Amino acid sequence: MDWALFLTFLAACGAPATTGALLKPDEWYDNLNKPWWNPPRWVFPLAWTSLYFLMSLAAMRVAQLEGSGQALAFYAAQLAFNTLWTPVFFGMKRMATALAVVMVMWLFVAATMWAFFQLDTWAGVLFVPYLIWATFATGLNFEAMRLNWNRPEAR
Amino acid sequence: MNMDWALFLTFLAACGAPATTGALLKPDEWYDNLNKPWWNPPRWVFPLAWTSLYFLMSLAAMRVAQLEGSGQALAFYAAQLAFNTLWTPVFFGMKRMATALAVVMVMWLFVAATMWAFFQLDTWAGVLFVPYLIWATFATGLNFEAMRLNWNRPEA
Amino acid sequence: MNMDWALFLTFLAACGAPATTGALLKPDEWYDNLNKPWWNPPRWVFPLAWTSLYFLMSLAAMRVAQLEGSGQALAFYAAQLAFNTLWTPVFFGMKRMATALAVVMVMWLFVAATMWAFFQLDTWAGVLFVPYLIWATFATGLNFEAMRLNWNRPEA
Amino acid sequence: MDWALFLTFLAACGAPATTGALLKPDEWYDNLNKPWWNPPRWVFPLAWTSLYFLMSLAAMRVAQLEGSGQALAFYAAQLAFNTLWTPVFFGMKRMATALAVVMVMWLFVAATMWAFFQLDTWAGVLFVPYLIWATFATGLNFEAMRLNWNRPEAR
Ligand SMILES: CCCCCCCC/C=C/CCCCCCCC(=O)OC[C@H](O)CO
Ligand SMILES: CCCCCCCC/C=C/CCCCCCCC(=O)OC[C@H](O)CO
Ligand SMILES: CCCCCCCC/C=C/CCCCCCCC(=O)OC[C@H](O)CO
Ligand SMILES: CCCCCCCC/C=C/CCCCCCCC(=O)OC[C@H](O)CO
Ligand SMILES: CCCCCCCC/C=C/CCCCCCCC(=O)OC[C@H](O)CO
Ligand SMILES: CCCCCCCC/C=C/CCCCCCCC(=O)OC[C@H](O)CO
Ligand SMILES: CCCCCCCC/C=C\CCCCCCCC(=O)OC[C@H](O)CO
Ligand SMILES: CCCCCCCC/C=C\CCCCCCCC(=O)OC[C@H](O)CO
Ligand SMILES: CCCCCCCC/C=C\CCCCCCCC(=O)OC[C@H](O)CO
Ligand SMILES: CCCCCCCC/C=C\CCCCCCCC(=O)OC[C@H](O)CO
Repeated sequence: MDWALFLTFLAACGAPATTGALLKPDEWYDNLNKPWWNPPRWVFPLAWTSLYFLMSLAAMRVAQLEGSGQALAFYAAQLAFNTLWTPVFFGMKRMATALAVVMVMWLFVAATMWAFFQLDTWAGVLFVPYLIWATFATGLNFEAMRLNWNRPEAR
Repeated sequence: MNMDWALFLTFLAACGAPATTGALLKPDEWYDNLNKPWWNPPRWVFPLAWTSLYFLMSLAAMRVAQLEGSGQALAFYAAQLAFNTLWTPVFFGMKRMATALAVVMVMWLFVAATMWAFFQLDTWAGVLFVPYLIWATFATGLNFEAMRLNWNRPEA
Repeated sequence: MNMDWALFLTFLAACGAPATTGALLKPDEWYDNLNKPWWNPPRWVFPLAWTSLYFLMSLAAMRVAQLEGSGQALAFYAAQLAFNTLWTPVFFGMKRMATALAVVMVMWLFVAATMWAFFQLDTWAGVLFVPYLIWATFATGLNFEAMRLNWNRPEA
Repeated sequence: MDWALFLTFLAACGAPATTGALLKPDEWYDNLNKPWWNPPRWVFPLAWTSLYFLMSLAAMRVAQLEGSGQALAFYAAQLAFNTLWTPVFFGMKRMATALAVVMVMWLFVAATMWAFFQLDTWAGVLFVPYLIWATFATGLNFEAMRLNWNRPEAR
């Protein structure tokens, strides 16, 4: 357990965490037609805070191993597109563009998890709930568009 | 040390996230009414600079990712790119100039940290980041001047 | 290592310059209309904190000034005290919040530099500066919140 | 010549240099009754910039010698009161208070110069024009008060 590595990766998640703190959910979001499986509002901040620590802990393990350059490249890509999604969806209200963002993020989270598994099982296991949540996030962006197609922001 | 296209294209794909933040910007009536300093470049200069910096920053990361002990450097690199993606929505989207100044300063320190850690592992990877740190210092100054030369309403 | 009163009284006399900046302040209608954060202390707390910090900072400098190789540390110390004297006229006098934030950040880095250089020469001199760095971090945050929670007119 | 030392001391003079840049001379200042020996406006920014480099160069020499703690203490005191004067005189228009500030500064500049002479002649020589300028500055504050006593700001 490298504390210098871990605190850097967790500080890196201060950028996506900042997007949530400055763009909390708004009536626009609560006026949208949600699917039947939409969870209560408290689920989302708890999930992201859990993932920030898990992904940071996983990256710290990988960053100590030889040949981890590709994995950390995948890790930098997923986190960037992670930071990108919330301002595109909540801030700009561009749902169709946000769907492309979250889908690219999903591919990079899946890539990071696979690359983590090739070097360390536990780092891969820690990313498994991240890929599950990303599938959830992709589904919500798709449903937000498909059940609200009558708005210009959805297309 | 090879030109690694799998590494290079991943870091370059990573720079698609901040590039989209710029691409989704409309010519703003609020931005062009702001009192800018005399050394503020025209708006078209910024996308040209960022595309060059994306490649320099991508090539530098590609070199470092092939060397042993690069974990800390790439950690600084992931943080630098994350806060880079954060600035443009905070400044242009939310119009929070004071918050955007704090973001760009966090970005600057992580750019400086990445460059220092890169120099410890590879001189050329460090050299490639020098124009990134120069532009980041320049970018911080513009956020500072934009705030003090204009009216600022209380942030949300 | 002695209690050196010639050294101690000089550093304490030096802290008379920032202390006068506080002493020459009138209860301001502009300052008390500003939207402050919930953790902003009442106005009377600040002169009490500064007087304690002046003595801690003076005693720490007095210890360092007796040791060999302290030139760099005392250089950081002179810079820290100079920018400390600068902040209060920039914030309260000129009402330049954005400029005052840059000043207090320069002060913070020189406080952090002095504490690091003090630790390299004397542990207790470094320990005495820890509450100074904590207060400086706190002071930076208030300047940041004062700016983003209020209206800011363009600076002169 | 220690470049790390010299650049720190010169950066320290960025605080008093900032007071001048943010509080340039104003019509209030040009309406005051000045003595006959008042120099043109260009003399003052040139003098202070010259003194900033000279005092920084002098302090760097002293900071390399053993037993310089007292001198650098005097140096920190003069620079603090140097930073204090311009906001009290120009900013607050408190001429009487500013006279006490500049007089305390004068005593600390004289003390720094004497302490510099005890350790290194050249550091003392570099401070000699600083003490001359401080005497000039004290005289201007006194004359500003004595030839403008009919204003509340002068008393
Ligand atoms: C929104 C779209 C939804 C699409 C539907 C979901 C698709 C899930 C596929 C995941 C890729 C699985 C990759 C994980 C394979 C890595 C395992 C591996 O080969 O590594 C060796 C072993 O782990 C050494 O420990
Ligand atoms: C290599 C990159 C891989 C990732 C790139 C992925 C790009 C996907 C873009 C989708 C834009 C929106 C198109 C899909 C819109 C479906 C929602 C919808 O239109 O709702 C259906 C209907 O309108 C309601 O009845
Ligand atoms: C409007 C302002 C526009 C201009 C903005 C001002 C630019 C200031 C930034 C300079 C960064 C240069 C950093 C150079 C330091 C790196 C050198 C180095 O440390 O090399 C290490 C060595 O090679 C192996 O350890
Ligand atoms: C509203 C906010 C109020 C609170 C503000 C947040 C406080 C953060 C500052 C911490 C400074 C502590 C610095 C401690 C580091 C010094 C320890 C050290 O380096 O010791 C060296 C060693 O003893 C010999 O080399
Ligand atoms: C506004 C008030 C105006 C008042 C009128 C002006 C008074 C000038 C007195 C200066 C003190 C002189 C102190 C300098 C003496 C230091 C010399 C010394 O003893 O050091 C030994 C020698 O220099 C080893 O090199
Ligand atoms: C240890 C500390 C040593 C330094 C402490 C020094 C304190 C000096 C204070 C002076 C305040 C003003 C008093 C002098 C005012 C003279 C100007 C004046 O009054 O003008 C004369 C007359 O009014 C016009 O005709
Ligand atoms: C603000 C904008 C300022 C920046 C504008 C820059 C424009 C591009 C200029 C020169 C290209 C230099 C590219 C350098 C390529 C280095 C990559 C490389 O050489 O790859 C190493 C590989 O291992 C082989 O051995
Ligand atoms: C915004 C538009 C740009 C973003 C759109 C998404 C772009 C992502 C596509 C490709 C990334 C690079 C893919 C190359 C990774 C393959 C490497 C790999 O999987 O194996 C590693 C090993 O080192 C091999 O030799
Ligand atoms: C924000 C406010 C927080 C700070 C509030 C502090 C209040 C004072 C508390 C304790 C006094 C500690 C004084 C420590 C004295 C150390 C000086 C000393 O011991 O001198 C060394 C000499 O060499 C002998 O050997
Ligand atoms: C704002 C109110 C406060 C400011 C008002 C001005 C205060 C300056 C007075 C005394 C400083 C300390 C004087 C003690 C210096 C004597 C030491 C000395 O000259 O000799 C050095 C040697 O180390 C000895 O043993």
